[PDB]
Amino acid sequence: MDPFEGRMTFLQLLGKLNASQFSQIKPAQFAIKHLDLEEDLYSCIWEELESGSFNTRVNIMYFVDTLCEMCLKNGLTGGYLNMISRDICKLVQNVAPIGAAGAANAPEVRKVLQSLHEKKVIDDNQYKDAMATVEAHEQA
Repeated sequence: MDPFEGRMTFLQLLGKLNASQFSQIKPAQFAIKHLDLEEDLYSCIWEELESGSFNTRVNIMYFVDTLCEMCLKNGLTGGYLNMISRDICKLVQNVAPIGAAGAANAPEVRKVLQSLHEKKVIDDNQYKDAMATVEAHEQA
């Protein structure tokens, strides 16, 4: 499968996401099956974040959690895991920005951050930084 078909199919799968973990499984399996396209596919995730509603952004945050869990179940250590770890505070800024959406999404982003932290995708400093971002954006 070439990068273009990979992106096209993955974007369609991302369109299926909802709050349920059940909806996040198939896009996660695809992303992993085509790890060779990780850069393309990771950019698909950010494309959907940038143009998505706050509801869509939150569901992508859940998907990111599901993706990381499945990566770990597959015995992977880098790839998506390193990209998500590096970008964790950016992810928080997108899903829970300054203003009222930060308050509306704070508990849901906290749940994901705790999950990523417990599974050692993010370290203590990152978790502390990301949690402080959520608090700042909940309060203002």
